[PDB]
Amino acid sequence: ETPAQRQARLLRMSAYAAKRQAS
Repeated sequence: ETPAQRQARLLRMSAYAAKRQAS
């Protein structure tokens, strides 16, 4: 866990339009 990564998700993580990541 690190801000460099946390800020990435939060960049558009507001219950609006999910993310398309490999899973």
